[PDB]
Amino acid sequence: VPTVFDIYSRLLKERIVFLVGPVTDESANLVVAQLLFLESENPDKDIFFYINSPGGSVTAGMSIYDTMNFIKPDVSTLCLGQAASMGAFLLSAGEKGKRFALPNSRIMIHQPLISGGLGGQASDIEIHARELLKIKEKLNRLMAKHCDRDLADLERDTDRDNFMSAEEAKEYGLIDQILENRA
Amino acid sequence: VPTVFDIYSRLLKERIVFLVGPVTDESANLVVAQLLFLESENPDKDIFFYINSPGGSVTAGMSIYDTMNFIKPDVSTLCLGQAASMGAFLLSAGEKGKRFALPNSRIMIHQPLISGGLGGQASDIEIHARELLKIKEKLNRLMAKHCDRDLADLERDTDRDNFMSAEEAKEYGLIDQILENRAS
Amino acid sequence: LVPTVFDIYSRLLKERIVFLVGPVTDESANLVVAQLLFLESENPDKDIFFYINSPGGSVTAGMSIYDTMNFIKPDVSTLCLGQAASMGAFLLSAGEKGKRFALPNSRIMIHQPLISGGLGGQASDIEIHARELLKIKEKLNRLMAKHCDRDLADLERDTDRDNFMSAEEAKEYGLIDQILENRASLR
Amino acid sequence: VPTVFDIYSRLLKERIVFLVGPVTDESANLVVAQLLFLESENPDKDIFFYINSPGGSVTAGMSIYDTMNFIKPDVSTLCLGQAASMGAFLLSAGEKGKRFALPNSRIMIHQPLISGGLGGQASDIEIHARELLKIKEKLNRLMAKHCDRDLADLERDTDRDNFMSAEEAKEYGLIDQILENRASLRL
Amino acid sequence: LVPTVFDIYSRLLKERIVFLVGPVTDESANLVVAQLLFLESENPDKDIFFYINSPGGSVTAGMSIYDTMNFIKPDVSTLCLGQAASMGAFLLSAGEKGKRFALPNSRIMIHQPLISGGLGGQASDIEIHARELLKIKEKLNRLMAKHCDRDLADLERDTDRDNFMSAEEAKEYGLIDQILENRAS
Amino acid sequence: PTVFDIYSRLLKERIVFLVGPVTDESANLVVAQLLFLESENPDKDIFFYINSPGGSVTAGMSIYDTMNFIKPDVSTLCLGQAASMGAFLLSAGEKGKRFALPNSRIMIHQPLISGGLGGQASDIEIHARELLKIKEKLNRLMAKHCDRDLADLERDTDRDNFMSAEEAKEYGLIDQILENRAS
Amino acid sequence: LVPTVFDIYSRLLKERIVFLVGPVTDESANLVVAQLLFLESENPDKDIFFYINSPGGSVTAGMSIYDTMNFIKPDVSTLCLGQAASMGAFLLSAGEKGKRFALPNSRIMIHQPLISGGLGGQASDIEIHARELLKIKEKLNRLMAKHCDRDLADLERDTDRDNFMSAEEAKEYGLIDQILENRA
Amino acid sequence: VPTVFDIYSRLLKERIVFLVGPVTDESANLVVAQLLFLESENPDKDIFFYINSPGGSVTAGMSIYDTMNFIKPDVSTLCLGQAASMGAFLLSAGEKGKRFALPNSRIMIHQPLISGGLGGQASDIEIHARELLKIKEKLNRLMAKHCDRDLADLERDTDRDNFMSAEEAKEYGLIDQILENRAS
Amino acid sequence: PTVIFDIYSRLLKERIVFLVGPVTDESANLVVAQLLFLESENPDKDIFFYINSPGGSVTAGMSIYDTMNFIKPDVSTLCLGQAASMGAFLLSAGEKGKRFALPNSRIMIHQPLISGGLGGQASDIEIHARELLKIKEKLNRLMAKHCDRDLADLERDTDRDNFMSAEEAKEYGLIDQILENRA
Amino acid sequence: VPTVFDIYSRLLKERIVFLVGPVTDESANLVVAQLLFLESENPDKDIFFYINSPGGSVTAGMSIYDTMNFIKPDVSTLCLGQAASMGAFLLSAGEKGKRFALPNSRIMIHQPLISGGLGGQASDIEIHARELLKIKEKLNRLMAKHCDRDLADLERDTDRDNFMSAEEAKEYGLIDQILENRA
Amino acid sequence: VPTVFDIYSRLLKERIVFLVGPVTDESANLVVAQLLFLESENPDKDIFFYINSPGGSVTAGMSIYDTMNFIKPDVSTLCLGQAASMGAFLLSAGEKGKRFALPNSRIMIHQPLISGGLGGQASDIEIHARELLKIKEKLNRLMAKHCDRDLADLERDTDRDNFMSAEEAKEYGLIDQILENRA
Ligand SMILES: [K+]
Ligand SMILES: [K+]
Ligand SMILES: [K+]
Ligand SMILES: [K+]
Ligand SMILES: [K+]
Ligand SMILES: [K+]
Ligand SMILES: [K+]
Ligand SMILES: [K+]
Ligand SMILES: [K+]
Ligand SMILES: [K+]
Ligand SMILES: [K+]
Repeated sequence: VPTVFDIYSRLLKERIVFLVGPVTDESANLVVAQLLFLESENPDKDIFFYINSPGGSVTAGMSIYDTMNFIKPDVSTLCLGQAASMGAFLLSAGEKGKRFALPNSRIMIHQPLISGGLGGQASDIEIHARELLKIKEKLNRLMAKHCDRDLADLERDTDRDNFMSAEEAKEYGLIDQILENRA
Repeated sequence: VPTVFDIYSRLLKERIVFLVGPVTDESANLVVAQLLFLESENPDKDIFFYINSPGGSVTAGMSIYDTMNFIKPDVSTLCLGQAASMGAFLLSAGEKGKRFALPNSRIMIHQPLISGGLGGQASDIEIHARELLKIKEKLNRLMAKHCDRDLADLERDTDRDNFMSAEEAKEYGLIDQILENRAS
Repeated sequence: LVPTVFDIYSRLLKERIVFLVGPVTDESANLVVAQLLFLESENPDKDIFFYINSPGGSVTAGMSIYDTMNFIKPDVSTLCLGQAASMGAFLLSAGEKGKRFALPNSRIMIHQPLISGGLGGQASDIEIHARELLKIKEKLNRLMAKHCDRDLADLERDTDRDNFMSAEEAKEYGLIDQILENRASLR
Repeated sequence: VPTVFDIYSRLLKERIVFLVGPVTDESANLVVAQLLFLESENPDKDIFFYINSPGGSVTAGMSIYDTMNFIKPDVSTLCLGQAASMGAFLLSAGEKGKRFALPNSRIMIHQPLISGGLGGQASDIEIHARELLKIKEKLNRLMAKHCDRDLADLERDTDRDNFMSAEEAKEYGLIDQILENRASLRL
Repeated sequence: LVPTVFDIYSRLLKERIVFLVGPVTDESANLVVAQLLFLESENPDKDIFFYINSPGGSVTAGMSIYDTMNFIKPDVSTLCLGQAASMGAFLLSAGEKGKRFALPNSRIMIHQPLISGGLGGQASDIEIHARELLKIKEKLNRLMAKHCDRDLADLERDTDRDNFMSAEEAKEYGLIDQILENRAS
Repeated sequence: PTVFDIYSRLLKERIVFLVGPVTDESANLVVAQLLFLESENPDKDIFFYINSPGGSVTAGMSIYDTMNFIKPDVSTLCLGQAASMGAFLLSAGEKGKRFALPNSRIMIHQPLISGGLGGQASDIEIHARELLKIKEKLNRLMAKHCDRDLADLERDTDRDNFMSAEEAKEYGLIDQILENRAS
Repeated sequence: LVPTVFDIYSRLLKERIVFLVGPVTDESANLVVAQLLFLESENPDKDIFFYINSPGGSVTAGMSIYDTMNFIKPDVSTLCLGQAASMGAFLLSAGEKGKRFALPNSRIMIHQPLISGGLGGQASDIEIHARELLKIKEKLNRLMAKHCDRDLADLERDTDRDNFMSAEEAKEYGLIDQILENRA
Repeated sequence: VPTVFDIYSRLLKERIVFLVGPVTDESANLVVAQLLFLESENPDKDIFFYINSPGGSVTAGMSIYDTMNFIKPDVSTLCLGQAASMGAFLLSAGEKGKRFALPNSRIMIHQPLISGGLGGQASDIEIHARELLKIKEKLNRLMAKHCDRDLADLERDTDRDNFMSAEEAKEYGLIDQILENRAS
Repeated sequence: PTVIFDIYSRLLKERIVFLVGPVTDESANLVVAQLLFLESENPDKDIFFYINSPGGSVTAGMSIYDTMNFIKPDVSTLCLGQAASMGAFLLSAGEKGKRFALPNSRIMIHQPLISGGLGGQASDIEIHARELLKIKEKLNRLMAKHCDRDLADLERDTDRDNFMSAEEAKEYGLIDQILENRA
Repeated sequence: VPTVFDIYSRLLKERIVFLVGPVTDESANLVVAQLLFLESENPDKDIFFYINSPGGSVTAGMSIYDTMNFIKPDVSTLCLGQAASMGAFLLSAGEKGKRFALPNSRIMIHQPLISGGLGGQASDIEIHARELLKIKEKLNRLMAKHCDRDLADLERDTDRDNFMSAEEAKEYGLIDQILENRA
Repeated sequence: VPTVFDIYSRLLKERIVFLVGPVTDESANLVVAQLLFLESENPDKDIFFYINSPGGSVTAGMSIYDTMNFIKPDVSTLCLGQAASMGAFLLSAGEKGKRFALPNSRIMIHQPLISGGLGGQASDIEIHARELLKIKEKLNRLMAKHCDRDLADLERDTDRDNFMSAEEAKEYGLIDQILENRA
């Protein structure tokens, strides 16, 4: 990572925060720390949250989400490359009016998926299956609010992988505008 | 597996069938085949099903269970060593009055357990969780019938691993008699 | 590991019992095919009893059994013990209508095709296999609707995700004809 | 990790301490180190302990817990993402009145679970089993005190995994308030 | 693991049934050859029934079967059950003209050669093997065109990528002669 | 070799071997032979040769209960070693007919779990209680075999307790040491 | 591992040189994105020089670079050294027209998408991803024809299998503008 | 690790030294180094040795032990989380009157345990077994001294894993006081 | 190969029994089984025990040794290739006057060797160390009897690996005669 | 890393650049970066390119090659240890008159060889085989120019591994001089 | 490693050098470097060599040894934890009068043992065996000198692992004093 301060610290001075690659507890909390830092520095200026991510941990994603809503500054979001699953959730969670994507950005939404497995007694599996259903509806309810859409639409549209171009994500109500250039 | 015909084939002549170790499709179906053969040889004579098993695949176990109930001969069961989970299920499914255990046998019952995992979309996990709940109730319903007990008792008593001595397994209704030796 | 009585399975073959146990593979499928052809050669006039306890497996391997069941003269009667899932359920439902059975606690499950591993190569190649996979899905829903005397749309709906059935539900759906409880019956 | 002091060293100036991911000897003692440092800097000002953790080592968690109660400053806790198991324990252990959660936080409590193994003579397994029961009761007693509930309630409610929304954790007595934004602080 | 009646496969061999099942290797191919030679020896005039359920495999192993089929006096009739892909499809189409069949739900697939992991060595060595692979590719397209009574240009066009065919499509192409639903055609 | 193989031939002389770790398969093979020999002649003695370090408790119990269940006297002979469940089965031979060759090694001890107990504390409690029941059951049965007190067995099996053939005789685990057919 | 003079790459960054070397990954691509945004912030009026030696990589990762190249005000001039293949060649061809270069012995290669690993799931899921892969394939061909000022049909033809081009062929093809032999 | 001078070094200014995790040659010698350093900076002020450790190498633990006793300053000990095996030995080795534990600390003592195996000729195994007995006796004698207890008690009480709460450890004589807060 | 019987079955007719390679429970009990069977065939005729072995499990070896002394037939031993450790023990255990070696045989004796290792509690290590020394002493005592030498001779000569030619072995008391051919 | 600035950074002040070990994209680009840097510092002073390398990626090598020819300063090359394949190519690409080797340096040239394989359809394999032949011709053509030798000679002399002493490399036209010391 | 300067650099200011863990080429040469550095800093002041080591490479150990004797400053040694094999050799090599141990130190001496194995032609095995015997003899000669004891005594006392307490080591002549505290 080049020095100019390193490049990401330098862009952090312009209130740029990056989310890149898989969302983990660590990648997410680093984002949380930067958001808290920028608010501390100036609680009134917008923050620009750049997202290129296939998603990842739900709880990790929520920590970012709740922080975006908790802090005073508006968090504007920009998708480059892709925003899939939790990536798309966060992209859409940006301050309404300030959710953007670059022209060839890819957005994808879907229902939760467990990689690996559920292992234990039937009683335990029942408890975790019920929790997974609450997570699924919870995510559909929040996502519908972000998109100003009916919940029933989100349930229908996330049953399987739903790929959207930037215009489709805009029309869906997931982002507000496509930016081609600063004009 | 020493010759005398191997030892197990020789014992098959005496209408003895063994279930030893994990219940798998292959081990279960080998039992089914032996049950059908003995019925073919003589549909009226009792079959002696010796069980020493920690259990295994539920559907593999059901194939034995359904074959035991379908064939004409009485299937007598004997627990030696242990009968746990599907093993105990099969032990308890032997012809009423003809379910036995040796004095130091271990019986154990419990609710279904998935080793490994449920992996995929939530929709699939919901489907498979519901199927699992169905299996759990079905097994409790069938087990309560075998033991001549309340459904609620089996539900209570299989929530966690429940180990029973031969005498406790008798008291519960899981077997009919403890055999110390051929003398009664 | 197999008792001699002939080995036990060769012995039951004398009674025209044929087993399909575990994953359906080329080798396991062709072994079934061979037993079908053998029993036909021995006596084309007698029924064959095809016992199925299987989670399925290879679709083409399964097809080789299916077409063989339809090709030979003897009625191939099917019986589910333990389970018949996917290609296993397909074969069960493909038994001579009127002679498709299940034991009471059998589990049947049907669903659309699923690929193990993956498709890797150029987009062109992937397009082709995807297009092919879609045909398989369609063909199987068609054949399955015929087996069940059900409308195609019903099968499409009911196979989108894993669909577990008890023997009675499988009977109601039209996959089997009878549930067998015990031997005490028709001589 | 971005520099501004690195970002975490920077937030430490504001008496923010993070617990992120599994609780290990090393991750827990780093928390311990920071708590003692903040106390040294100013023994009278509140410390803000932000927790996003699935839990981990009980003895590692206990080192943090005992340090939280030991130092002069109030340790305020905030759950973001999740607080499960020992994570949930530590969240509930914050100074009463200053335990918070973000709205979509996930909280979970349960009895101790150990795997890997218990290996040895029966005598050794007996000693460790009795100790495990001792640990189980201790944690339930401490948790009941944190939640202002009867011990019997905690025993019932941790027998299997018990997931709580932020609101439920509040009703339970595990946290005091749910914060949506900086205008949310009440009581 | 194989029932006794002789074993099941030996029993079917008395009826001149020969199986090719699964991947074509030197050992699986030579077993077919041994059986072909044996059945010729038992009776050089009666047809042989070659059942193919195969995804293909080794080209040289497949060729040993092919040359043997053409070398012996008896007609070799072929039947696809399940699938005949790649070299499997080649052998299916190589059956005696008029005697090539498929069951209704059989799958046929043809394509150009695909090479083992990789080829490794000096550029000179690589050139020699690439030339050979090109000679192999054309050779197979030509023989296949003959089997199907088709133009070489068509086989070249139709095998550039994986080409899946139903039994009827394989019939229309000229790869097999008839589809057998049951013992009646 | 192939004399029939050698073990089948000796089975005709009513010799049954237990060699190596006691597993479900090895134990049940022993059980089948016992039942076979009883079926051939329920009244003549069976000779059970044991060279074993022990193994599965439940597998061992299937042998033990079969030995007591069948009509024939089961005579036991230790060669090489009989440890743990191996020693248990040895001591279980028909009283008066339990033997060891002179340089046999006998060892007794309390149960030990290899690998681990893994799960919830409730489950671990359940299995710890079961293992303790096994420990006591085996000490009582061993006390009966040896005509010794339960308290002695508890004391003498706390750790690995190695015994010579003479020590094993004095303890009451075997009846006689055989050096050759005379004696 | 990296000489200091500030490290060597930070040093060349002062001359507005940004490197893309090796596989294009999310992290390697976004580091480029960071450097583009930084240089713009330092001087929105001066050219940026993007040196590419890459076999390609993630399509989405590449687009993030691509869209950022087009979004920022400074002209992003591109230079191929060693090679630019697949997404590497795409990015090379995306440089500001008139300022796309290659060194004389550079290798360019273009082709249709290739799938890493495999497709795993239900036929429904497989259909969705194949339809998506086909969209990407057409999208890339359309953009590439535009970069090269060529007909859409030409790129479709010329990318069906691996297509190697020398510097001159890439120039003739319209992928680059000039070949640089010597600084003088 | 947080900078403030990094956090652990910062606490070193307050004469706080940590032992965390398994005792190894490297982790033990780092503690020895800090102890020697603190003595050199000020030989007259107490050192605070915070212990959260399951134990580890005996000789490594002994290098820490002998250094605690060698240096002029009092080494006060505090258990947080746990002190087991060599960890408990070191905890109990703090200057008498200055050994503490936090309330929910877990303390455990036992006899030596060998990892891996003893392998070689019987002559060599004899030598190493004799050495292990001296090690065992030596540690029980040193522990009996630390705890103001009879040697006979330590031998009996370390035969198998012996778990203690902080209060039980105070009562046993392993530590002097339990600290709940800065007031205790 | 088969001969009219596998080749080893055929030689059993000659009353030839082989021990070849490492002595394990399974290999040792297969020898035991052959000895017992040859005794039942004819308790009066000599058995010829051919040993080519590096040794192995002490208990497994002792099962062979005790069986050799137990059965009625004389057991002649012949070393071909090598007889080392328990191999050498069994060789020197042949009926006195009837222990042989071929001319280029390698014989080696030493003290017990544990490859692997004592792990666990110091109490347990002490028990097993005590046991090892007993085994060490008993083997030296028995070997001294075999060789018609005193215990101290054997202690000294087994402290480390001690290789012997056939002739040295004879001089030592370990075998009776070297056989060049069938003279 | 010995510090003085690490040692290599310090030598970069002397306009010394090293190529050591396998030529990879990263190691080659590091060289490219250093060449561009030195040119920026002083476009008129010679650069000294020290090579100890068995070769590696051809496209990686070409990026160095083209950079050496593109920049204004003369790039002098020195072989120490060895220069084989792409290493030898780069050594011979130094400014004519300024290509050197130390007395016991090893040079080796050869035709391209593929590590791993050509795997895919025959169509894809034909494409890549043709390209390999183009690479082979281009490298022989460039090498003949560097060496001032006939194309037919390089084709001949690289059919198999061709090892050269420093003197042989000089005679061949691959380098200009052998340096024993600064005199 | 904490900062104060890392902790070990800080103690170097007090002329403390550590040998901790296995002696390797790298760990030994780091000791050599510090010994040379402390000597250059002040050739007249004592150096304090703290040893906690189980030994290791013989040639690596010798590099420390010869350096200790080569440099002008006295190298005082202190054992903490353990000094075994080469560790004990180096401890015993401290300036006479200045070799110390902490009270619960463990000292161990023994003859050379080979890591891995000796593998190759018989000729090569002979060469390396001869070499190992010279090393064994030299190590015993030097150790005899350090300890002011007869060579024959060291030969006897190193034949197998020889464990010593601090007092036994003082008595043996391996160290000069036991330090309980700075008194
Ligand atoms: K906000
Ligand atoms: K029945
Ligand atoms: K039919
Ligand atoms: K506090
Ligand atoms: K022919
Ligand atoms: K009996
Ligand atoms: K631009
Ligand atoms: K002190
Ligand atoms: K004898
Ligand atoms: K130049
Ligand atoms: K000196």
